[PDB]
Amino acid sequence: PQDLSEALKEATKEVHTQAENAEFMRNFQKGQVTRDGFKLVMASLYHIYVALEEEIERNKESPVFAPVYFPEELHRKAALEQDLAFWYGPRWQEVIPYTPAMQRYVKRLHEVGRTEPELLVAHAYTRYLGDLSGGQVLKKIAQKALDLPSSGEGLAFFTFPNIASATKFKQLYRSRMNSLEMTPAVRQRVIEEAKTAFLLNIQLFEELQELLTH
Ligand code: HEM
Ligand SMILES: O=C(Cn1ccnc1)[C@]12C[C@H]3C[C@H](C[C@H](C3)C1)C2
Repeated sequence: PQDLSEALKEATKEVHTQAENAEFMRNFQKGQVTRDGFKLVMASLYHIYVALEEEIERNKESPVFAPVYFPEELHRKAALEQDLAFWYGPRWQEVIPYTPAMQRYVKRLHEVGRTEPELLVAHAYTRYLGDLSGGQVLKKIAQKALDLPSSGEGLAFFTFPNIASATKFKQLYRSRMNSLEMTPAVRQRVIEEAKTAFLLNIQLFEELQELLTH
């Protein structure tokens, strides 16, 4: 529809369905993730969020992004650093995997942030609004699958401490997406970039599934 938030949701419905059908996601939802698989996911998220959040910081003052700049509410890099120190130990930064599908996603994030920051909102939407949607249900499926020690670390990623109500925040973020001023041409490019963002996630999950069969 007219609102960017509605147009994004409509335009990405098909690719979101593709994501729901992905082998890795079917497995994840059914509690079939192993510690190895979960670690790969966390490492992937770290690389992705490092790049996204670097680009957000670069562009935070620009009219094409400032309205959707919510650093305290949304930032995930620090939580992922905490979790990776648990999952991979003190040398995590040296030992975490960085695979081609992770690299392709990072590469696109930097291209967008450096050369077409007007499309960064498509990437922030796809990452943050999705990741905020797996409330306690996704954390618990993982928690049951992983059988973690009682050491109070490893799942920080699944809690956004600065957002009390996901619905409340999501409605605000949608409004801010809708506040963005763009030409019809740019709006179309933003929609296409959200599809690209979903496709980069789908390709990532396909690669991770392939790595886990070896
Ligand atoms: C396990 C597979 C998945 C399931 C079962 C699932 C399910 C859902 C559900 C039920 C919502 C609620 C929509 C809302 O009210 O906001 C949602 C939102 C969302 N999902 Fe997923 N999802 C999956 C994978 C993905 C993936 C891989 C992405 C890519 C980043 C993604 C991106 C999003 C986004 C951006 C939203 C917010 C939509 C909006 O409100 O505009 N999802 N998802
Ligand atoms: O499905 C999600 C987030 N999510 C929830 C609803 N739509 C997207 C992920 C986010 C993040 C942690 C786990 C595995 C993978 C990467 C996908 C659940």
